Amino acid sequence: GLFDIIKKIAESF
Repeated sequence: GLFDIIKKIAESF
């Protein structure tokens, strides 16, 4: 429940 956010950060840019 963390890296997912990092993956979203990736979808953000």
